[PDB]
Amino acid sequence: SLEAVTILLADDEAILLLDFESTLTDAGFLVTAVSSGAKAIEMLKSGAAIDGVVTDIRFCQPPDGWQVARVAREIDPNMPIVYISGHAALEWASNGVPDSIILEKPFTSAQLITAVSQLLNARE
Amino acid sequence: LEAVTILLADDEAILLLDFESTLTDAGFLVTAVSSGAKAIEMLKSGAAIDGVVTDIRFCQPPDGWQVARVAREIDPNMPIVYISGHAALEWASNGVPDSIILEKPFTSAQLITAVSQLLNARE
Amino acid sequence: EAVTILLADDEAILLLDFESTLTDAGFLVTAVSSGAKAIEMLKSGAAIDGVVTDIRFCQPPDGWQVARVAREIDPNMPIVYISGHAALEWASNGVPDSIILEKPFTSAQLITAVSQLLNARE
Amino acid sequence: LEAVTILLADDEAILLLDFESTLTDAGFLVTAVSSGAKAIEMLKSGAAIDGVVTDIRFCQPPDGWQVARVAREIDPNMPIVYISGHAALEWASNGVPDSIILEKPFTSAQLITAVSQLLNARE
Amino acid sequence: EAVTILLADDEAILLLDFESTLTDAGFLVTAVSSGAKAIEMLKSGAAIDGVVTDIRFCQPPDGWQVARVAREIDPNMPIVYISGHAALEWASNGVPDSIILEKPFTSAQLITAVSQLLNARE
Amino acid sequence: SLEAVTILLADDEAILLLDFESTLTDAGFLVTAVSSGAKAIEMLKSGAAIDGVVTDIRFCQPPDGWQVARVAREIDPNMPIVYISGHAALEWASNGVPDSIILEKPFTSAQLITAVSQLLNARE
Repeated sequence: SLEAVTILLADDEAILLLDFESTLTDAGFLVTAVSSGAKAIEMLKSGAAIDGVVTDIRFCQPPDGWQVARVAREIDPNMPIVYISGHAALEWASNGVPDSIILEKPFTSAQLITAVSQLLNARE
Repeated sequence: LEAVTILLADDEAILLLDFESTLTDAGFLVTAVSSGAKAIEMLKSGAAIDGVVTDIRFCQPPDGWQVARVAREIDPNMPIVYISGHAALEWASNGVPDSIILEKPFTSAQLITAVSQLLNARE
Repeated sequence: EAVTILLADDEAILLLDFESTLTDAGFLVTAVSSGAKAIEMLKSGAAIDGVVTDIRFCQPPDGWQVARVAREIDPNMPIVYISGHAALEWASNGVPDSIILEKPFTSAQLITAVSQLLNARE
Repeated sequence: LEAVTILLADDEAILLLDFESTLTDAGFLVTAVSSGAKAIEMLKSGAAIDGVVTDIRFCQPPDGWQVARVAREIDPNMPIVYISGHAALEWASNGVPDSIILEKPFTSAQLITAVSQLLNARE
Repeated sequence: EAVTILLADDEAILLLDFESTLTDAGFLVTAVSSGAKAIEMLKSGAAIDGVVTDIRFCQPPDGWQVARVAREIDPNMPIVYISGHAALEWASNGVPDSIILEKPFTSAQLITAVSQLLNARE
Repeated sequence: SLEAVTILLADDEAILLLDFESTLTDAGFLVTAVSSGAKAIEMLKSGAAIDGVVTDIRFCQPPDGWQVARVAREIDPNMPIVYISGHAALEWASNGVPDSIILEKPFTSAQLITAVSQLLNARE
């Protein structure tokens, strides 16, 4: 929308999706929350106004978060991309898109918000 | 000093109020003004201003480009954040070095992060 | 687990203030009143994810030394210095990729500095 | 295109010659001019210019600040390197975003590195 | 020893040109004509300090894949892409902290890109 | 001087000092070449026009290169600092000054020149 910044948030588990979602809405973002990579890509391809993408690396089934980010960057080459991972962050070195941030658990609400805001601000 | 003061200049009162409250909740003192003319007057008065957040365009001249120049003449290291509903094309030829430009809409968190990062990088 | 910040400042009023700022933002904080206690904490094998330290304390060693100890343990340790007096000592004494905050600074500035340095580890 | 072309503007012929030869040895084509007026004329003519290296001050107006603005109006991503024998105080309020300012003296290697890094960072 | 750059480009005239540029600057160069040969080199355990690769080759795999293999072996591997066609594919395909050079570029640009990425390893 | 950029170069061994020296003079720099940290510090303290410092970490005797850089930064807080080391570069993480570059052997002439020029250019 014209009034708000929309973040596509893609996370599997109920506890975390709502945790990340409320963190982002408290900071002033609109959140489109989805529970798979496939659903995230569908949304990206739908023509919906998406200003940044916060995505898990692994979902229950492919496509993974690496692929979500590639689709986002095809639509918008400057798209803010934050990956959220449990364990292996070293895969980012070979799979992450340029100028993305990966956050590996544990991380704080402040870290998530700073990452998202910094990347949106860097758009120029 | 005892405080960190942000000069905030925007001709949309709703935006001015919203940004003022977000910045004050974040720990900043805010001098909120409605025109580039008043921002420049605040700067030229000699008030202690630690960062400037300005719209690029107002109803009347001077514009935000000029506000940032006066600020930088006073303090060459001044944190400068531009607010716009257009205009990064204009920023490319008119913006001062090391400034941030935020295109509307942006969240409270974005403004806070921009201001804070520039203040933290100072020297 | 959690993200823990070691915070070292010899003024109780400031220590409490910086501590509450950081806990509100989601960090656990180990708040200590000297550089010596900070170094003791760092060497104990306690899980520390970032260090926010004053430069000058009542007792030696100074915060410049706290940072060196921290970086010996973890070469990528986020380091934020707090200062009120000589911030230009940082140019000759600070560790690489560190941030120095000169008083006065806001809660937001502290949160941003800590958060951006943690995020940069990738 | 087939070449990478740098517009180089300086009113000191010895410097102009020296920078021209360093840049050409490094692989660039150089359009070397002696004033801001001629640099702007080159820009407004529609010649393919991939980077601008300009002195801040010439004998007559327009100055290097204005040369960089015209360049950035044409191409908002234009690599801009300023050459000065003073003036970073002036750069703080007059320079365009993402530009480099080199204070005299600087080596051939510095100019090459500045131009190359800005070209490499483009997009 | 030496600093070795793996260079992959399927045009012999360009490969020779980029190779001479890099050897004149002090690098050893392993010059290969395909992404497949580059990946074979990377997986062999040969000491490679940086990779400069075309995006499109005659045979598969492409340079985007060369970079991923390089980064699997070394997560901090300097990566420079060379392209003439779609450089905007980099936004969605490039690895983090890589540089893409779009033709035309000068010898200086190539040397600067490789050198600055090597230097950033610290 | 007004005409040239002066680099203080501090290196122990004859082969390398002359190698680094000629690399820097070919690139257009004036080089003040010294063979110890003590001599480098003396020069820095003499009031000589020094625009950047390229220094070894270890000399035959203390003061070391870490200390050379601290002295340089006391004189000029913006001084370009490039360290040159054989083996242990990880000591830079705890001992290097902010915004310095460390080059660990082997490195090329291009790398040295790029490091020096980039840091001089970043002075603003």
